[PDB]
Amino acid sequence: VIQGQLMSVSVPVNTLVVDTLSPTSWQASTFFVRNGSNPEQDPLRNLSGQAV
Amino acid sequence: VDWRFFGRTEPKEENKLWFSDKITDAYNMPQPTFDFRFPAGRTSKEAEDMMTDMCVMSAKIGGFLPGSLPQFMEPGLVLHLGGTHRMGFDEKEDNCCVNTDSRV
Amino acid sequence: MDIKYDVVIVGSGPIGCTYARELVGAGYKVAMFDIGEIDSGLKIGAHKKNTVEYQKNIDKFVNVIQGQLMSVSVPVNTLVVDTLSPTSWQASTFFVRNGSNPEQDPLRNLSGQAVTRVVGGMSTHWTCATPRFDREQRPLLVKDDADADDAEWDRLYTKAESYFQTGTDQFKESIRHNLVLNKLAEEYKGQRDFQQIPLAATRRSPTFVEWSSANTVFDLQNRPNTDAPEERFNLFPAVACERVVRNALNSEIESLHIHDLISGDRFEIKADVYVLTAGAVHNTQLLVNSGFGQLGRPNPTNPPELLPSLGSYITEQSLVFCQTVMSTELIDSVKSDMTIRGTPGELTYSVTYTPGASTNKHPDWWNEKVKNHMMQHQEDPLPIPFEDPEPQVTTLFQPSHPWHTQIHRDAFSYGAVQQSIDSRLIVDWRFFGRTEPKEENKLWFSDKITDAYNMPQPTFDFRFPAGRTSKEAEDMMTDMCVMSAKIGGFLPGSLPQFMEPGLVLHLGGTHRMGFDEKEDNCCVNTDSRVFGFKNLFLGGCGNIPTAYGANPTLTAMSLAIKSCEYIKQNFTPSPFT
Amino acid sequence: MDIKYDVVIVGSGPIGCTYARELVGAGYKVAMFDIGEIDSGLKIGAHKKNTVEYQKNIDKFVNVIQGQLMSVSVPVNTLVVDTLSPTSWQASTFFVRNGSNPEQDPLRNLSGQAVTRVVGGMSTHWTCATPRFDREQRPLLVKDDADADDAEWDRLYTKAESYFQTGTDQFKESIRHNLVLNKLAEEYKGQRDFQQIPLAATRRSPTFVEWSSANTVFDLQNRPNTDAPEERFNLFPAVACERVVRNALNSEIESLHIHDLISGDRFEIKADVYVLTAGAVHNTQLLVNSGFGQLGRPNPTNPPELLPSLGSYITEQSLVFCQTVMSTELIDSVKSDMTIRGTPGELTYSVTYTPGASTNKHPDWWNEKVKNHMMQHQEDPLPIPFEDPEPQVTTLFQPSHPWHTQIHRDAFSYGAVQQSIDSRLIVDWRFFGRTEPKEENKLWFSDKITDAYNMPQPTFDFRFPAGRTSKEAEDMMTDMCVMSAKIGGFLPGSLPQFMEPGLVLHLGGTHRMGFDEKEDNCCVNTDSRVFGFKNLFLGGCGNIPTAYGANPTLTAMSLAIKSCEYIKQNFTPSPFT
Ligand SMILES: *Cc1cc2c(cc1C)nc1c(=O)[nH]c(=O)nc-1n2C[C@H](O)[C@H](O)[C@H](O)COP(=O)(O)OP(=O)(O)OC[C@H]1O[C@@H](n2cnc3c(N)ncnc32)[C@H](O)[C@@H]1O
Ligand SMILES: *Cc1cc2c(cc1C)nc1c(=O)[nH]c(=O)nc-1n2C[C@H](O)[C@H](O)[C@H](O)COP(=O)(O)OP(=O)(O)OC[C@H]1O[C@@H](n2cnc3c(N)ncnc32)[C@H](O)[C@@H]1O
Repeated sequence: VIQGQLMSVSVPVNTLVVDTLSPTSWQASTFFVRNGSNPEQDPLRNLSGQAV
Repeated sequence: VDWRFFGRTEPKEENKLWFSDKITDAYNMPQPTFDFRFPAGRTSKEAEDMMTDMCVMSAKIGGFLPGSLPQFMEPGLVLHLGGTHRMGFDEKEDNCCVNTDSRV
Repeated sequence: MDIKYDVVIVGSGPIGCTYARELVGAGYKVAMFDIGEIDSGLKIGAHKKNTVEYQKNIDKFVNVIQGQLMSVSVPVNTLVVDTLSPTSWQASTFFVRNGSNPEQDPLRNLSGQAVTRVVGGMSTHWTCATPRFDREQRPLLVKDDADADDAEWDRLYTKAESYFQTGTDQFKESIRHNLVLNKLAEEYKGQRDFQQIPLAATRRSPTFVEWSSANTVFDLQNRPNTDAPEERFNLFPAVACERVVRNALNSEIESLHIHDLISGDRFEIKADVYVLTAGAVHNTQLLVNSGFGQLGRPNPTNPPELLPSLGSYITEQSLVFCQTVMSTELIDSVKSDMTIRGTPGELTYSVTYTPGASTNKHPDWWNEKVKNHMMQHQEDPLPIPFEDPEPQVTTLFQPSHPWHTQIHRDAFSYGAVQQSIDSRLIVDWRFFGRTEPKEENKLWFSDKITDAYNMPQPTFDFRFPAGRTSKEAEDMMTDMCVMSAKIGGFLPGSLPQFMEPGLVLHLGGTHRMGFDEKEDNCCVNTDSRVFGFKNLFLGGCGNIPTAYGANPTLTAMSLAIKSCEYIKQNFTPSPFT
Repeated sequence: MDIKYDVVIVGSGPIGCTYARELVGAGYKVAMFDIGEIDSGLKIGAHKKNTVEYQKNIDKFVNVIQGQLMSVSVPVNTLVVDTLSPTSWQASTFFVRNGSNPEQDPLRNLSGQAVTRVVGGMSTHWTCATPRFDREQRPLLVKDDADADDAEWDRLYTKAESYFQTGTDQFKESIRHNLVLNKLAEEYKGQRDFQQIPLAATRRSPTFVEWSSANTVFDLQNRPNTDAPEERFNLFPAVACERVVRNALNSEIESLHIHDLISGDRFEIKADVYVLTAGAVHNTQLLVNSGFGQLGRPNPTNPPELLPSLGSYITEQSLVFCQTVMSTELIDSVKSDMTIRGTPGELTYSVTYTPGASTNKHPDWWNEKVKNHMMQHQEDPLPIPFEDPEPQVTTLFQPSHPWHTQIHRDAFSYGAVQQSIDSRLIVDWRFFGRTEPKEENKLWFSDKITDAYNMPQPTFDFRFPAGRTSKEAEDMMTDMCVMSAKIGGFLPGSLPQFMEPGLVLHLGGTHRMGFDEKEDNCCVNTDSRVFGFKNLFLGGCGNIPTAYGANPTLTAMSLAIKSCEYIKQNFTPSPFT
């Protein structure tokens, strides 16, 4: 219940590597802004656990 | 038994909450961005001394549960943010936003 | 250490040992250098699996494999660790650390790609699958004469198989093997052929297989010796070879610069003939460090003076993997010749079959094993003997399924949360696709960043090519899903998936072969001779210029055999002392 | 093979090699048998970490170790997998499978306990820490004379230290080592003393350390040879020793029954002297299989004829573990003597210091290393050189802190979530607690279930004794949390934790030593002679009867040296034929 109503304030751009996609799948050539990421955010100067 | 220790953070001018002039959140509002580091000196020192204290104290009750070993939580998971619009007596001398009647 | 040799071979894997076997045998004075050390026992460069302990504890050999795989190129790490103590030193950037390569784009890598520096190279740990390539996968050796090209490949393959001790009958008395093979043969009756994976291996007993390696090809002992009093060979382990020195005309190699890693010092070693068999990656690194191709980030504005195709058109295979848990119908079929009376555990319990009956679905050897296990182990609920050897099944590459298949039990991938399931139920599935050679797919070497041996850091610029390569990969994955369902369902934790690029370790095309340097965009001819150079040869998967699905080693060895024939015809062995 | 030996030694670990060094050197005709095979290159029994490749890729050796640790007792798996395809075969019970031991209570186990089957034993992979036990941890060799007991232990330890090549200077010029050492010295000034871990090793160069092994003690080459022409030794690898035969009176050993694993044949070997050095677990196994102690599940109602304490009073240490990330404070102190002009990356950038200046905090050699690193690698944010050797710090066991400590970088434990942090920052902490011998803590061997070598399956019945052992273990965990915080905070993924029981691999007391078989509930005397038996000797950690925290190998070796003194006094070498 708690997790279902804590929305993250500021989530950095995701840079996890996923290299086991099928060759056939659409694949990014950059770590572009997606899934609600905030491109302004320095991931090492964040309160990543902060939520509203 | 759960053990939680909360340490205090020295208020620093460089630690900031700001808002983007380009990126917006799900309500079309200027998106919040943090520029935050636990201050060096007392905050950092107290924070490690606090870890030790928990480790010492909890041992009088039992050993740690596997899976829940002593750790620092992600910054902000505690959800006790303060000082974003702080109170003081005087706007310039106390670097603040409201007086003691919470008036801007 | 001697000053002058007839032949000098860089690297002691199975390709390097092919050269040594031919040239030492023909009376050349041969020196061989390896950067790695004598490792796996008194038989030098032998298979590490050939111990009693590993064949009794097959789950543990994965650790041996992982222990000699060193990642080729590891991007800068950008994982966020934000639960450190405030007191801990933390940098403010994802700086270059821990052997990372800052030249490597993480989205265009072969992150699974790895190297092995030990005497015997990767043949101390490999799976020993040695299939032949059919026409559609192999380079031409003779132009415009399919039949002569066939006869030449057959001749080389026959020789290579003989050096490696390749056979197809080591698993003929395995229940699990024949169970799976027979089922798949039936299911694809009139559509696909199934057989045992050709394995470089010899059975010694029903519980022990002597797996082949570099040692099988050439035993790596110094000569002259008691059993070979007229041969000359020296192996120098822990010697990093750093470059071949070109003459000013680029017509011949003048020496080999080495670095002895025990003593610390460096030498110039002289030979009539120089052979590079340091692997697809390290052959190329040595060549680039020697002035071939182009150092640094590629740029077509300043095209290299030598071997412009070096490090281009690199191929690596797509690999899909899963494991299955044998079906009820298949396990029940193991005892279909048995008459069973009473309950296990009771005094009255009886399991029999009629030996040599026309109506028996299984041979006498199978039924006898099953009967004995069921009688002697009545607590056990499975009809498969505890000591039954693993399955080793393939349906080889064909135009209507252009992928290699392995349906087997690999030493690699052992894991233990799904080890709640009886190992007798488990079968591995590995499908390998082929990859079109494309100019943009490159292996190149940093002009600033060095590896752990002070050499130019390897960097990949690789993506699986759109078109046929990508389509065939998706069709393959589907094919494995369809085929494996015939045997059983997926084992949880080992669900169908693409493996990380390069983890298959079948890299080819880094120094590819062809008839003509310009027209075939290549680095060596069909004698494996570097274009322009009289006395420099390259061996290994790096020569293979085509899109191939099967394991390449045997094909590489065949090419090395042909290269030695050229050497034997064009260079004179020195007089014995 | 051969007929008759003076001395026969079972096991080629460092303890077996101690008996070989003494006895072969004293003129005895010695044969040694090991169930495992030659595994570490041309130097028989050597440390597998002594290759250039592993000292450059220290992260990979963890695999080598894991690859030769076979779990002693694995309980029946009851993990539930319910997401199998309905089509897959599934059993309706958690039946005995995959090598599980059904005798094993999963809650009274040493799950982490494991054994190595290779020539050289566990010394082919061990960490090499060899500290002495003080009085409180060690068995008495002399009654009622603490100064004579001290002198005897000092004499034996000194000889053992010489065979193992023990020293405390191999890491003296590491900045990380001294960074840590000096900080803890300062923090605990006048309470605890800190030093380098005593290590069986010899430094070969700034980057290479020759770790000691069995090979260091005895080279294991067959004698007679060129360098030992009047010595007689034969090593026989891949021979499972199965039984020692007791004579009618239970006063002597008549023979040893072996199983050659290559041929499959079994043999009866005769000698004057029989030495069992097969490890704490397999010594017991072999003895129980030979009619000593009691076969099968324990029952008091029918006590054993011989050696009733065999396999009781077993001890294993508690082990807590974490890793830390160096504090900002300590990192900054590394460069405190530097003056910095200009910006890094420019030709104008200048890092200097003043040699011999009294205000300097660090010696000249330290400042020279920092300066050169900072000048040569200006894009690096850390002042510690890339090639700087790991820390090797300990505060030895004392009454006020009765645990052994290692503050260091171990091969074991290398992960991949947390390799985001520069390795120069990371330090390992391992505290080892002592365990009181209790009769109810047991190693016993199944009368029905067998192992991979068809021997009685080992089973543990072990829990950490209540009282002092438990209290000390928790105080120890606290001690590590308090101490480690002086250096840095915990590394995420490597938080303070107890390790799986038996992972530390320091099992002792399985065939324990004492003066009197009845009064001291023991199996061997102080010459390691089995009571009642003139010519049977046991060597290894199983002899140690005490609660001990420190690494036991040096102590067991000291015991074997004492034991060889008795043998030399009581058996005549056969004449050199
Ligand atoms: C790791 C592996 C490989 C493998 C496999 C399974 C595993 C786990 N399964 C295979 C299979 O079923 N069928 C097959 O055909 N191949 C399979 N492989 C790969 C196979 O082992 C390799 O294709 C083959 O071993 C390559 O042979 P090659 O002789 O060309 O090269 P190598 O084995 O990598 O050894 C090269 C030697 O060179 C030494 N070296 C490297 N650099 C230098 C320098 N600079 N100086 C001196 N020596 C050098 C390396 O030490 C190595 O020994
Ligand atoms: C694995 C390990 C061990 C270790 C360590 C770190 C690791 C990763 N760190 C240590 C340390 O820092 N300090 C220390 O004192 N010890 C440390 N250890 C443990 C140490 O390696 C062992 O205590 C030591 O090696 C034991 O010596 P020992 O000679 O008594 O026993 P062994 O090494 O286990 O060798 C036994 C040999 O006997 C053979 N064998 C077993 N059964 C049979 C039978 N039936 N027949 C014939 N031979 C047999 C085994 O093959 C083995 O070679």
